[PDB]
Amino acid sequence: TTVKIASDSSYAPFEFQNGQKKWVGIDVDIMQEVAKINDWKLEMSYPGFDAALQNLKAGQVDGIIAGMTITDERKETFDFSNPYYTSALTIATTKDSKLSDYSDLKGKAVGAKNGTAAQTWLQENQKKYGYTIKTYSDGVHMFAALSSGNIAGAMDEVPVISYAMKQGQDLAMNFPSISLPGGYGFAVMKGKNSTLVDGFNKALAEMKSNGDYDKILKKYGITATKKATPKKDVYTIASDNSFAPFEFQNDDKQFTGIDVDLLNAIAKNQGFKLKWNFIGFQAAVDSVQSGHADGMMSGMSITDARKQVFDYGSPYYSSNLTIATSSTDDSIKSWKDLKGKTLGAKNGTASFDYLNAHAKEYGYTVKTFTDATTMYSSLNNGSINALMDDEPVIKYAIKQGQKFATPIKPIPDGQYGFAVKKGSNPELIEMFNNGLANLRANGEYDKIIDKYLESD
Repeated sequence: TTVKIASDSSYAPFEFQNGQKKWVGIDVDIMQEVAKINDWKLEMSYPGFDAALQNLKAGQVDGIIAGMTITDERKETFDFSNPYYTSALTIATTKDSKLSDYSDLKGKAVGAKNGTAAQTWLQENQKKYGYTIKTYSDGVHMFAALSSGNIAGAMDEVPVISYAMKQGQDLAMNFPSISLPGGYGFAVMKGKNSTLVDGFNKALAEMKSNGDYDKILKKYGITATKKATPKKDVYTIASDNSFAPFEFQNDDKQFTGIDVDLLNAIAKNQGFKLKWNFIGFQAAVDSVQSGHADGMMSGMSITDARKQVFDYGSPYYSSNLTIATSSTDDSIKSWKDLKGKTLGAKNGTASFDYLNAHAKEYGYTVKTFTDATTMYSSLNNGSINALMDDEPVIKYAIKQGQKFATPIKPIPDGQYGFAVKKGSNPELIEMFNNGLANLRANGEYDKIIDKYLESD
């Protein structure tokens, strides 16, 4: 009635021998607590990963925990637990390196261990960035090459590097990381030993819930962050082709905006990779709905009707309607100051509808515009006294230099949200909510917003 689990023979920080020749690590500690939480007698063995798979298949072993990536190919043969760890790739450098971006590697030599994801990734992105790829047989040889200056960076797993820095090696992680899809899991033979998987999953949740998980990671130099687990290599994001300031093209004709900058920033923080398609709001809707785009970021209002077919992340922008006046007009300082004035609004908008519904109230006149430019030209030349529009459009127009002012407190009009097709791509909603939370705390969020809407 022993639970026999096999693992790799040397893989720090997941399983390895310390100064006592004692077996220790993240996998080791996690498996041992799971056993205790389940009142299991644990019998670990360390033959090595390939041998572990062979022993599992022969039934000589009950299960495996050895930094095993969960993959659909492997689900043909194994059953996995939930991911217990989500690793990532990045570039390690000596502490005194000034390189911080993958562009910096142009002309440089980069190392990776032979036969690894790090190797593959380097190849897939070599044409882009223009580096040389040196490959190595093990980490010892790779890092000796980093230390001696013969490569300028070395690509490996964040956990492996984080641990080496904890030990006291001359190493740094200045680059972004790339999450590895799938995550690591505990595995049993397919259709067998289900109660082990369920016992692993239930225990794992407790350890996440009671802080014992984070303490184990802290032990090996890893500061547990909220990170979703990617399932694909890259996710496609559709969006509108021109809705400044959220998605639009600047004069170099490259796309930019709050939506672009924020979502890219969210993904960088989570280690996901995104591909944008600025096809148009309705085109984005249909593409997500038809299963040809993974999600959309396109200044989209969150509504109950859309909730019938989309899933939304946490709200990321409070969409407001506000009045624009001439920045030299001292006569409009409140709604009550609008009596005798004519105000412009675009046809068929909420601005339009709101102005109409209060026009009799406050004694102003509403001029309908069909072209946004002719509206703003009319405020500029004084043919109208004021306009109403979405708050961020007016602020961006002001930051771009239009001589406008907003004297009156705005009108709330819903919230923008990131969307996926309902029930699709749940890890993408996760990565949006996690990343958004983090960028709100360090201030990247406000920094992106002020980039487009803060003036003087």
